[PDB]
Amino acid sequence: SPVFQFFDWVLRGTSQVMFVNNPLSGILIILGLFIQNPWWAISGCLGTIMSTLTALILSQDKSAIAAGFHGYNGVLVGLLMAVFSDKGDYYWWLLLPVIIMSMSCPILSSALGTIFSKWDLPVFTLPFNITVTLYLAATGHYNLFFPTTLLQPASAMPNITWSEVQVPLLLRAIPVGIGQVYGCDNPWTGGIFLIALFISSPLICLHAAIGSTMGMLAALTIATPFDSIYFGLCGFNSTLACIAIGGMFYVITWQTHLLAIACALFAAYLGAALANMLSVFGLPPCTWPFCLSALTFLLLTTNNPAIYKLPLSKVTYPEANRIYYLSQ
Amino acid sequence: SPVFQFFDWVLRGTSQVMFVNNPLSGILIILGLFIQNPWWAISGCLGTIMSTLTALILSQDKSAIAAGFHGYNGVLVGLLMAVFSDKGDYYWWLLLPVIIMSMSCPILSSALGTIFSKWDLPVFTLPFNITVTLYLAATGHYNLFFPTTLLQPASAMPNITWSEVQVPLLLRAIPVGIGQVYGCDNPWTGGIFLIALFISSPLICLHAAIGSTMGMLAALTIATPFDSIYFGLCGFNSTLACIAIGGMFYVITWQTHLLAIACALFAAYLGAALANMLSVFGLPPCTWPFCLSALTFLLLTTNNPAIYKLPLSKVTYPEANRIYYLSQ
Amino acid sequence: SPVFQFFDWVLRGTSQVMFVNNPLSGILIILGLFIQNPWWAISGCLGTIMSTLTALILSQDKSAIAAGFHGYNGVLVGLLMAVFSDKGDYYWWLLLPVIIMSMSCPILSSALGTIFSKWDLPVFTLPFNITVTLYLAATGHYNLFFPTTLLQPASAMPNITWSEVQVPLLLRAIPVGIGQVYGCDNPWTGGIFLIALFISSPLICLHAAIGSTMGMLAALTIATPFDSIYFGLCGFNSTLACIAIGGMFYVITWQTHLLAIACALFAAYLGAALANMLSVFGLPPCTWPFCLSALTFLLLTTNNPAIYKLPLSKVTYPEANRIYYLSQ
Ligand SMILES: CC(=O)c1ccc(C(=O)Nc2cccc(NS(=O)(=O)c3ccccc3)c2)o1
Ligand SMILES: CC(=O)c1ccc(C(=O)Nc2cccc(NS(=O)(=O)c3ccccc3)c2)o1
Ligand SMILES: CC(=O)c1ccc(C(=O)Nc2cccc(NS(=O)(=O)c3ccccc3)c2)o1
Ligand SMILES: CC(=O)c1ccc(C(=O)Nc2cccc(NS(=O)(=O)c3ccccc3)c2)o1
Ligand SMILES: CC(=O)c1ccc(C(=O)Nc2cccc(NS(=O)(=O)c3ccccc3)c2)o1
Ligand SMILES: CC(=O)c1ccc(C(=O)Nc2cccc(NS(=O)(=O)c3ccccc3)c2)o1
Repeated sequence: SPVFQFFDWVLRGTSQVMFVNNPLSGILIILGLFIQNPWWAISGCLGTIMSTLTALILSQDKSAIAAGFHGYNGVLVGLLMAVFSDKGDYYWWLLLPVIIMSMSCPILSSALGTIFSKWDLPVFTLPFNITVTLYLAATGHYNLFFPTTLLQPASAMPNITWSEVQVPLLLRAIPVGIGQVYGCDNPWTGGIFLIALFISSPLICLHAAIGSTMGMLAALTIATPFDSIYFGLCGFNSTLACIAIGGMFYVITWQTHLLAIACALFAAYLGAALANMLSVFGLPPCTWPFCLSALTFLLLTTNNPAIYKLPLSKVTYPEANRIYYLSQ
Repeated sequence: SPVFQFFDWVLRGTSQVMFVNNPLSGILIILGLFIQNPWWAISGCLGTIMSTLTALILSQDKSAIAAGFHGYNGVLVGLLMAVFSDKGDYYWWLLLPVIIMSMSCPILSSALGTIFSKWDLPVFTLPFNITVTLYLAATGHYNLFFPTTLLQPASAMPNITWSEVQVPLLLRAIPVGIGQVYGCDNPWTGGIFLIALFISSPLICLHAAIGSTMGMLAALTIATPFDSIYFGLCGFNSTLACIAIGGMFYVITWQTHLLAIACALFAAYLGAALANMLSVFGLPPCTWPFCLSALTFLLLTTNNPAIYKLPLSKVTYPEANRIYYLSQ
Repeated sequence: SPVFQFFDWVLRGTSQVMFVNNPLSGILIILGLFIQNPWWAISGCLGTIMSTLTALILSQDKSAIAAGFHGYNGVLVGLLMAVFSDKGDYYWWLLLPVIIMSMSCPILSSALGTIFSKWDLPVFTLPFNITVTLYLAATGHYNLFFPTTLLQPASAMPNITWSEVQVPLLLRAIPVGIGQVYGCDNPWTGGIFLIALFISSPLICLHAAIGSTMGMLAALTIATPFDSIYFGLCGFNSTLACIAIGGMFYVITWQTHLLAIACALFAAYLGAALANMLSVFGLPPCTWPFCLSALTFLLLTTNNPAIYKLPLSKVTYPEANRIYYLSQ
């Protein structure tokens, strides 16, 4: 029956946000989202369903849809449209734009696909960034139908007293950091996401934890206010970069491990920079630093024989990549 | 005599703004411009003449100049320099910068030509955008020689009463929308431009009207203030995108018709977004959304056999493209 | 002994800022920097040393390192980090970020190298611009550890009285203009830099002087305040563009001479534009106009046989390029 295949496709698309291709992980992710806020989960599921349907209508490649590559952008756009909303919970009209902008994810992810194929690179999360920035800038806070929350550039020297830092929450910032990938801020959903990652491949989970820790440490060297670190907004760009560079697109080796740690640090600093720059327009920084940093560390060329870049036709998950590299 | 050939070249360059290659259409366009404001027409004609002469001096391709591809950027830069001016009518010194910046149109349109040729794409209007943004940002409002008018970001929630909407002007917004391509705002010049388009090819005229209507409708779903819609600033980016995607660069078919309508809607929303974003610097959004949207819908690849993309060496006008596709 | 070779490498890297490859020129540059401000020289030397060491560790091409192509970005990032600092002279903690960001110069200059090689173009100064913009935006003025100085957009109509212009300083603006390439503002260091350039190749020195004069003249046509022209900030982007286009990457001929002068003028106007635009974020414009203008005048294609573009594998310095072109 086609319907079961379709729902398998949407589950895989939901799972594919953190480079994991497994329906059980998708079920766990949906359970975590419903633990967080039901309205956000509804918006995300609607977004991914509509994105997959539009991709099917435009008749792109069959294997790509069957693997879920076309569904991991709808869930993010739905969740981030439901988060930055001033109307509150259960504002049904918000479901109208979610249908429209989701349709723009299959198109853009195809267009960039023609440009990046020359250098054999992936289209990481650029369509989601473009669509969400477009919508948030088009609506604005002073809108009569879909108002947005306020972001404003800093105006005075922050007040920090180092005698009040609390180690408990500083350590706690890791699960919240890994949970903030989907926009959630509860420790429980962070733990559930960690379990869902670990079910499929341990290496991804370990690298996500290391990246979150790197992001949290990197923000204490420029005197970031403690509230941002506690909330976890300073460590959700590092995890994705660390996962992408560490084991997936490079064959795993200790040199690539160090390179991934460097990627996490660079992503964190670029994230701070873009967060301060984009605050003038009133827009938030969302997965721009990860895209730029991951793209700039996959174009580097070295003569060291241990840093091997896999072709895009074979990347499945780190252990399989290792065995494939060793076999031939 | 060379002089007659030269004036034929400038007339074709003037006509080429709306993808039409015919001297009679150019005469009609000039008549409309002189109906609007004589000073603006003088500036535009000077710009196109200087741009064509510079292109001839740099010795680019002969056929391109003879077809007018090098003259459709000077007229726009001249008109938009004459529009955003605070000194008033008949400020002769303004003719000095117009000579200089026009010379920068043949250069840029060549440079981008080397980059885009890899993927076989056109350089739609990027040189005009780059030059005008450069000039407007360099001068600024607080200038002692060439001051500019004021644009400022919104600061308070707009006041809209839906009981005062007037259907007459809302319907009227279509001819003004098609006339705003050259910067004019009079219904009479809009009608004249429509006639000039219809003389050469009916399909272009029909698609321009449909695109203008789409742009006008798309702005009522985000509560745009009525003055902008009445003035026609919300429907001059959609017409160009609809014309470009509908019949010119794709073989005409109902699938491409729907794709062109989608292009118009996407261009309108991106136009709103860029208009709100660029207001911080004090610059207006001018033909950026059309360029980006048209470029992002010519790189899409599909397996449907009815969406055929013509090579750039054969695009003449939609009926000829249809007959050429059917013949072989 | 390897150590002597290493110090030769860092000297060549220091010299390679103005397209000159000679240790004696490097010694002269260091002498000028130490004449200006010892702290700035310390920061620059540390930056170039760390950049060269990182490039060696990443194991890039051997000839490129031996020629100094990897050391001309560290000195600039060190100098510009030492200039825009509010803490004052001898703030030792500033040496910590200088070590980190310098390590990001070998990486980026490699990544862009894979993209630009398709069209056979160089990576002029983009890594330095990216790194410095990232750091300055990330820290900001309202920072608790590394505060920056303040740049603010203009708010009122400037006051200029043409009866007070002083020809002495207007003529003086040329050596200061050529000296502001490294961030110094003293006439003596400008003269020393001019001598250092002249020792290796007269053509580079002459073109630098012509470019500085062009930049100084171009700023009096838009009523720039006199303080900026006196300080020399209006003529350090033109010199680099004139040197790059005039003799290095094109075979020297009078047509290319005129083209280089045009490049200087275009770079100056784009510099004014970017300076006014980037002031909203609080960042300064640093070698962006030179990069963009030089890149856009190396992609132009003409049928004139006298405008010949050399391959990147043979560019050494203008006289050698001339003799090589004539020989075959
Ligand atoms: C969230 C995130 O960062 C992420 C998850 C998966 C990916 C990804 O990029 N996978 C992938 C794997 C192999 C090949 C390609 N090729 S592609 O050009 O990007 C392409 C995109 C669309 C449809 C067809 C192909 C993509 O990014
Ligand atoms: C993966 C992705 O794209 C994503 C999901 C969620 C986010 C995100 O949350 N971005 C962000 C970054 C900075 C500030 C804000 N919001 S804030 O009002 O300024 C604020 C700052 C401090 C503490 C409370 C709230 C949001 O990004
Ligand atoms: C206003 C507008 O959007 C418009 C009108 C005409 C065009 C256009 O793009 N025509 C065209 C038709 C076929 C081939 C190319 N090739 S090109 O690279 O763009 C190129 C530009 C310069 C001189 C030589 C060639 C261009 O855009
Ligand atoms: C084809 C092209 O490039 C072009 C020609 C003319 C325009 C144009 O008009 N852009 C634009 C867009 C938004 C606002 C303004 N001007 S305004 O002062 O803010 C204002 C807004 C509302 C009603 C009155 C005036 C101008 O673009
Ligand atoms: C000071 C300044 O503006 C400047 C910029 C570039 C040069 C220069 O001399 N570039 C050059 C000369 C020959 C070959 C290449 N090739 S490259 O791909 O860009 C490449 C960059 C990195 C390391 C290896 C090679 C670059 O001077
Ligand atoms: C090669 C390079 O990267 C470089 C070296 C030096 C600079 C540079 O100096 N840029 C710059 C440009 C504009 C303004 C400012 N600073 S300012 O505070 O606004 C100011 C304005 C008026 C008089 C004094 C100082 C700095 O760039």
